[PDB]
Amino acid sequence: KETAAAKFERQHMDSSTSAASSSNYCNQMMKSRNLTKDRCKPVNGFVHESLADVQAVCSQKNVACKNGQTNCYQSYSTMSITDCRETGSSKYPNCAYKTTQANKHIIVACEGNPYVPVHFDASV
Ligand SMILES: [Cl-]
Ligand SMILES: [Cl-]
Ligand SMILES: [Cl-]
Repeated sequence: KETAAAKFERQHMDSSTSAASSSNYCNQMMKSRNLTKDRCKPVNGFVHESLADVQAVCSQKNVACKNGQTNCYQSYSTMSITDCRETGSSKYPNCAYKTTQANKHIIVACEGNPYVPVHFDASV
């Protein structure tokens, strides 16, 4: 099985680009990361920062998670992100996504040792 940390990296990290340049970014990335394999994952965001910067959020502002747990952290600064969301049209296996690029703070749940991001909570 994939570890939680590895899964977070595969689904959410894209340090290779500074921002999504095309409206087709999500369609390509969702496919490349194998997120459209058995179904179309409906929502998924990509962070365009280095892995080290994202991991460093686990030592930033501690906040409650939407679930009430307290292992969530919000980034002190805004980061480049791309939100991918399935369009009302979209039908597996013809996955189609809307790409929305933005700069905002991210909120992640961290766990383990080393203590790293394992889940996204939100972005703001
Ligand atoms: Cl790992
Ligand atoms: Cl994979
Ligand atoms: Cl997400």
